[PDB]
Amino acid sequence: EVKLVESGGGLVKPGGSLKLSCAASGFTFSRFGMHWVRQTPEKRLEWVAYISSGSSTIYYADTVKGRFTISRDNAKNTLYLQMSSLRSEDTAIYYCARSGGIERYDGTYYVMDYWGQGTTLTVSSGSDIVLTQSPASLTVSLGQRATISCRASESVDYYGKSFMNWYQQKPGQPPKLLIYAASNQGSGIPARFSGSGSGTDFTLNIHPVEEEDAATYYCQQSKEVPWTFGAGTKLEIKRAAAKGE
Repeated sequence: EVKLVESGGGLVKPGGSLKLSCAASGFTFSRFGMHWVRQTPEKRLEWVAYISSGSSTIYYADTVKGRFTISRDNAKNTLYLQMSSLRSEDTAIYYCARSGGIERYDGTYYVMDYWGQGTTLTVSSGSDIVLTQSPASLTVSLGQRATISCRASESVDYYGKSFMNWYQQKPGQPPKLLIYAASNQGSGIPARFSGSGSGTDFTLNIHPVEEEDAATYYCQQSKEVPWTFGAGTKLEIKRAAAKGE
């Protein structure tokens, strides 16, 4: 089984610098591209940086360009993120995620599949594709239907395939992939989760809901750099009245 362990976070002063590390195990690290993604105290997910297996292709988010540097050491199975000129907007939990390919009859589809537990950073005193997700929260009775919607600012279709993915996150855990390519079931993901849509409009349906489905749900597009996420929907489960004879 694949495992990623991040380290190096802490509380730091504005203007300073820091280096984060991630130790990988359970897979051949040198064959895979890798990402860093952060999550703010308000629970917004923001992609930060990507590095290819041979350190030859590298991408950064606009808000971190010039201040952050991603690197890797394939012999020691470790990924790094160095940060300088730190400011308030950088306070977040930082996660490392693997870029894993799902082989299919029409191509290999790359998605953020396994994520680590994260490491926390706190800074002390002193034409992207936008995804519009709704509702902000909802409460559903056991066995009934949850429905969540996404509108993208431009099409996420690329010759008949839609690059829309859905994630589930429970408190204390990283996000988990549920649905890829708009409507394809992840491995081992139960049939009660289903996704649909195309072009700019997408939906996630959960039915019949179960007690363990209380969580926050996020859409994400992987058609163009930067990878972007919707704002998140918090689902709660309502107790139903007991039935008599």
